[PDB]
Amino acid sequence: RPNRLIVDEAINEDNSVVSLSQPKMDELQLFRGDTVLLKGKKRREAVCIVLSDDTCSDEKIRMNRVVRNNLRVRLGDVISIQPCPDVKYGKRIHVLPIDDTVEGITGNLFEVYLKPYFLEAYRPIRKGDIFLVRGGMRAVEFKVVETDPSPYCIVAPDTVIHCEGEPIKREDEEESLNEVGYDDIGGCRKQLAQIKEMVELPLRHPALFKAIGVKPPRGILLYGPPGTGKTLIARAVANETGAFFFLINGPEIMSKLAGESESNLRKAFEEAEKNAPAIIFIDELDAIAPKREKTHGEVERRIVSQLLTLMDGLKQRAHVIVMAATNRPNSIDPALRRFGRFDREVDIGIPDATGRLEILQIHTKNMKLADDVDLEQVANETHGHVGADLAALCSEAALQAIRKKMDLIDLEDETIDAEVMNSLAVTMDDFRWALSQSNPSALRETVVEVPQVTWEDIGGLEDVKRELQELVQYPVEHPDKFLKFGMTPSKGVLFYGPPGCGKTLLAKAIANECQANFISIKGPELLTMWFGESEANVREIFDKARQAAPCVLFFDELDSIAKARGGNIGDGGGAADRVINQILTEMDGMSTKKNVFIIGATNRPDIIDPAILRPGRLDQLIYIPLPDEKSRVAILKANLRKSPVAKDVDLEFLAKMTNGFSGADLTEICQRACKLAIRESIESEIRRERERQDPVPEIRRDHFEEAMRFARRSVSDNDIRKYEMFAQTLQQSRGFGSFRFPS
Amino acid sequence: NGPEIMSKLAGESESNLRKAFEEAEKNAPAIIFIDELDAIAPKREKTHGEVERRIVSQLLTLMDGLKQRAHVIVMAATNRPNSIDPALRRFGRFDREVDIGIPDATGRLEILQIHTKNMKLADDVDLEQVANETHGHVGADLAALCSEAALQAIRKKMDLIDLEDETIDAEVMNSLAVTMDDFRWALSQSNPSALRETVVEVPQVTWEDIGGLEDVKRELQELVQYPVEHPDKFLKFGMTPSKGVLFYGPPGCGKTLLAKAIANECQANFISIKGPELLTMWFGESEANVREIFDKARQAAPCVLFFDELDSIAKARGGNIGDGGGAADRVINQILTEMDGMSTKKNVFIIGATNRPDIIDPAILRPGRLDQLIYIPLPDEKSRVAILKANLRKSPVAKDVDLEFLAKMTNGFSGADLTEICQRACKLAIRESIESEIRRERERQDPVPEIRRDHFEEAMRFARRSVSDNDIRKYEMFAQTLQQSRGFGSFRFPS
Ligand SMILES: CN1CCC(NC(=O)OCC#Cc2c(F)cc(OCc3nnc(S[C@H]4C=CCCC4)n3-c3cccnc3)cc2F)CC1
Ligand SMILES: CN1CCC(NC(=O)OCC#Cc2c(F)cc(OCc3nnc(S[C@H]4C=CCCC4)n3-c3cccnc3)cc2F)CC1
Ligand SMILES: Nc1ncnc2c1ncn2[C@@H]1O[C@H](COP(=O)(O)OP(=O)(O)O)[C@@H](O)[C@H]1O
Ligand SMILES: Nc1ncnc2c1ncn2[C@@H]1O[C@H](COP(=O)(O)OP(=O)(O)O)[C@@H](O)[C@H]1O
Ligand SMILES: Nc1ncnc2c1ncn2[C@@H]1O[C@H](COP(=O)(O)OP(=O)(O)O)[C@@H](O)[C@H]1O
Repeated sequence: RPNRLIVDEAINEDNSVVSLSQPKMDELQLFRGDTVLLKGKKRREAVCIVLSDDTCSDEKIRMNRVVRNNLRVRLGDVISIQPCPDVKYGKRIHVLPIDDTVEGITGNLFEVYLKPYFLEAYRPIRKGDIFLVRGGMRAVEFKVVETDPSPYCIVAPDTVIHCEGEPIKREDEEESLNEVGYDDIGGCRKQLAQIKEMVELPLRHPALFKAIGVKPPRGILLYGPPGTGKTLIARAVANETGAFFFLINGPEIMSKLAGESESNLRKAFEEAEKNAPAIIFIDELDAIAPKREKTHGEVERRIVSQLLTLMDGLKQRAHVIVMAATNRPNSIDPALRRFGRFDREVDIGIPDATGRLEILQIHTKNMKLADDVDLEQVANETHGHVGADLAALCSEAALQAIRKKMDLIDLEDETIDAEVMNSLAVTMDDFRWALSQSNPSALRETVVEVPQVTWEDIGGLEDVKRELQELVQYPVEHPDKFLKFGMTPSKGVLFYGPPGCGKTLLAKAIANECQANFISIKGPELLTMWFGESEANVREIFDKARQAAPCVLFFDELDSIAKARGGNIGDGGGAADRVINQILTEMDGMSTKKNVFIIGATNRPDIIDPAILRPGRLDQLIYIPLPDEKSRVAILKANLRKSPVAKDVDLEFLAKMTNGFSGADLTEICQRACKLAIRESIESEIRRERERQDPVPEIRRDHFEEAMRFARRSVSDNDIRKYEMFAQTLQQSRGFGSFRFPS
Repeated sequence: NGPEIMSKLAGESESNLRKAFEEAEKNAPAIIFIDELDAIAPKREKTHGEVERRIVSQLLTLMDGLKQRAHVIVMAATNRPNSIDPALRRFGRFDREVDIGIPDATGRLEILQIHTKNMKLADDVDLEQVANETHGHVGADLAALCSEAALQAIRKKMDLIDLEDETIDAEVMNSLAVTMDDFRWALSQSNPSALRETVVEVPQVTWEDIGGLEDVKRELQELVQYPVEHPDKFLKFGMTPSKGVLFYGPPGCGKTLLAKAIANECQANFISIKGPELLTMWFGESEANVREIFDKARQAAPCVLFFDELDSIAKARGGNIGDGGGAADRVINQILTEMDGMSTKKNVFIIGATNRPDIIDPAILRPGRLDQLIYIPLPDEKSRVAILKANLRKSPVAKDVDLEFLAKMTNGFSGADLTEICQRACKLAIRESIESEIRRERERQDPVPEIRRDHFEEAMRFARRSVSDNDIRKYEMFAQTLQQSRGFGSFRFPS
């Protein structure tokens, strides 16, 4: 039937709202705000309000867990839409707390949860349907029980809502909504999409491999630092097939004396498959099956080497998936990751500045987060916090709001009523304290990110941005033309230009335009590998890129080692280096990998191994010049955009003065102006406090006059001419001007 | 198959292993595959338990018992040979090792063609393109890829047919045209985490891709191909032909291409050890890795080793001072030590390429080692025409490009520089073609199907001679140092 679509992940946390592709709406005979009735796979029906997001395809309709398992429809299945509303808003509608969600809760939970969720929204309700409302640090779901016999009803002023109490819990047909799903993972939407695409076919349709000859993914190996959310992701995926997955987590297996483990492990495989498709999560495979190279007892060696043989047995059929988990892949015995034994590794990795924001929003979603929580600010403030840490933080703050409210309410247990738990407005002061307490001791390792900088933050460089758009973006949006001519485009760039001029910013902005996984390897990170004589770590770095593709590597200060030598003498690399040589060795390898882009930035382009400028390696050198007057205007505007500035600052003059400022120097002028602005503003707020014992709400033209006096050109003209000299060495003309193939 | 044997508690394995030998021979000739012998019989040097030592050392005694008769074969398997206890590879105990090795650019194409053979591979699958695209994919990965593509064609068709199992009919499975877009996605997903190690290959380059060098190709045909197709004449005179060459010549002039083409003409297993690969061994103070490299050649024969930038270490020293090798080096010295050993191996040919022939251990030019120095000169005008034609052969070029003039300009371009001119012409061609396809898209909101004489006019303006005349004369000076004449001109044994 054409009145059907496929359910997909929600765009918003609110329930009762369903997104439809705007082109699909009219053909579906639905309009901008109509009531979208829904008929699920089972003999189960519900209703929602229409919405639209242009990212939705005509195939997809977005429904979150509150609506999906209300139709008993797993994610990715067919939902039928049957619009036919009545005009009779519900009368005497009713609901109960017949659920385990209200364990220990006291007070009039009806007043705090149900009444605002109903009257503030005036949303459509249908009897028999479970609905989740979050607040008071609890997610409480109730099963409607009366709506009048109408197929749908909308709560309104004449809807005299009702409530009653009973002890009966949810039915077997109802999903345990207190446990995770797809919407409970925020930091790794890319890897989550990879995993769900990778295992939607075996698990949703295990027969769909049973019959055809393709061999399904028999083993997935999630990995990433502990607390990254690996077990969360596996549990979220398995909550579509949670018949027997849960009992089969295997971190305890390795620790039962001798064969008691080997027996247990067997049973773990034996019982997981016994009913429905099932996921067998080998939690902390790093411990059960470590590299045999570093074992000192045959009993543990036999444990690991009969993990493999129980793995191989599952190659016969598709309904079972062995989703392992580990801190890093090279800590496990390579006897795994064979064809059929954990064939597909997946790096969950630490969340980025926007992944942590999504994690914080996911965890806070049941807390009354107040009206001053700058989530975006803490998300950048909490760099390095791996996954579960943002979960601890979101509790450390919440508790900081309880322990500072539990003095007012002197109760000895939370038989304190839910209404005052709803009053726990967890202000940003509490989160400020919690961050000060929180420690990112899970890990802080080379971080792969989708940087949030964009062209509007790269003032000037009008030519270079075009020259990089036609270099990173043309070969990935018209590869037909690159095959038609056999070009083999350049998988490399070297930004040579004065330091502090916008090379790293350009690389981040490029990675952002393509929405690619930027991986910055700063100067100290390379120089440390050279110092420790541990150039082998480079093999790890590039490997991360090989896993993070589509990536944009970036070796900031790629000439760091050559500068830290002088480039003239040394037993070692002469002109070359340990780590630069390893970088060449790995660039040659990754020249195959079409997805990853490699960028380097050299503020000393003459002093650097010329072997890196060879074709295939960072071949396309791009000059990043000192900004000219107009580009200096652009840079000043870019840096002042994020700060309040009086409406009479003459920036076109502030650019004229800066005869040759690098971009960093103009940023430093902006920062000196800000510092002098807080000086002049603090020294008038404290003056006001003394008076009582917004002076200036913005920086002004006055403050720049003392901000500029601390200014430089961070590159002498003897360096500007050094880069011009390197350009003319690498501009490569030799009097072919006016050359023409004669007619 | 015996991968499970090592993991059954104590004697339960030792009994099982015996039964494995006992029952394999019971009917007809039978192969006994000791899967992952790396694990069952590791080097006893790195064991910490007597029971595992006894497992490995009663693998040997069950091996020996099979020397009595021929019908049973014990085909072991291992990641690498030196990880197994040398108690194996004795006479009669795994006497014959065989390196399957990673597939080459045409091996991977054959693997892909084998695995795709049941998939409706559509009409736009550039198998040859993915075969080069998928470098480093070891065997079964191309099998996973060939599934990742196929599934990418199912999961994008299973929306149309909303069935819950493949009781979907075979007819619409035949309609799963796995387009090259699906394989493009699958390659982006696929990871060659099996291994990426020094790759032995039969290169697909040939003479037609080596523009010019008409003299050098003959001089190498009579040097690598005469001693292997007329060895009667080399024994008849007792010549002991040269198992070595050093290509000294300006960098980026066609030395590695010549070596690959030579290996291809003989259909030999080329093994390139690039400059960074030697320089890495010298940095890590792990010259012992060279013993591995040459060993690969000893297993991959008929081979053509190739030490690109054989003077890499000397350049990375300056060749004047150092505690270390003075004029010599760690890794160059190890290379000499192994060249002396491999001078026995008749099948393998050893080639080196030096763009800095003066700064390199002269001990490597000794007879038996890379003795026959061959000069790889900068292309002359006709050879530049040849190089330009060779590089533009694979790309569409308008039928009015005046290549015999584009050669005249490039008074001293190396081969790499002319290839860079070709690549700049291509880059400006996509620029001018993309900027008219997007223009067409804006119009509706094949401009030029080929590069043209127009684009080379902006492609050439970014050109070099990558060697100054002070380097051309440096190589001429090294040649006259190694041309070795001293006025025996007109010398004649008088009648
Ligand atoms: C003249 N002689 C003739 C014969 C022979 N020539 C031939 O016949 O070969 C044909 C080809 C090709 C081709 C390509 F080489 C790259 C492509 O695009 C992939 C891509 N995907 N993402 C990226 S980067 C991007 C990913 C997003 C996040 C950041 C980075 N790239 C990409 C981009 C830039 C450079 N490299 C790869 C497509 C092709 F079709 C040799 C020369
Ligand atoms: C003047 N005093 C008199 C007495 C004494 N002299 C004497 O009596 O010795 C006689 C001899 C010989 C001989 C030989 F020395 C090499 C041969 O061919 C093997 C071969 N097979 N493949 C190759 S390379 C090719 C394999 C294909 C893939 C790539 C590489 N080669 C080969 C080719 C070039 C150089 N070396 C070996 C045959 C012979 F008969 C000492 C001097
Ligand atoms: N990417 C993420 N998105 C949402 N929650 C996360 C994420 N990563 C970690 N968490 C939080 O961490 C906890 C899961 O930790 P767990 O998976 O048990 O440890 P590990 O990740 O090491 O297996 C959950 O409470 C979850 O809310
Ligand atoms: N072109 C530019 N436009 C705007 N800001 C710039 C520009 N170039 C540099 N900056 C400023 O300099 C800093 C980044 O310097 P960076 O580009 O990393 O220098 P380098 O790459 O030479 O180390 C940022 O704070 C940014 O505000
Ligand atoms: N004689 C030649 N004929 C055709 N192409 C050549 C020639 N010499 C070099 N090239 C080009 O140069 C590249 C190979 O350079 P290479 O021979 O490896 O230089 P080097 O051996 O000095 O490193 C190829 O892209 C090839 O197109």
